[PDB]
Amino acid sequence: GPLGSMQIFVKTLTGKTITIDVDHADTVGAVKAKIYDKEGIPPDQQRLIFGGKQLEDSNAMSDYNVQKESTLHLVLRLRGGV
Repeated sequence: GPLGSMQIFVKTLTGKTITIDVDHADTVGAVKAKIYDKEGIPPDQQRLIFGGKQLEDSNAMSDYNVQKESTLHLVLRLRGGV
């Protein structure tokens, strides 16, 4: 039958590769929260960057650029915290 599932790769400012399963019916905001719990970083303090440009809250699934395994750059400005 039908199906829909695709994981993404996020790279933290500390050079950490993380994998998370997501669906095209999801959004950046939701993904950010998932990663936050994955390790324990502030989603409101972290941001996504692709090729140099930042990714909005809907710039991911709806954008039609989410695949089973995509490489994205994640930069967080924690400077010391959880």
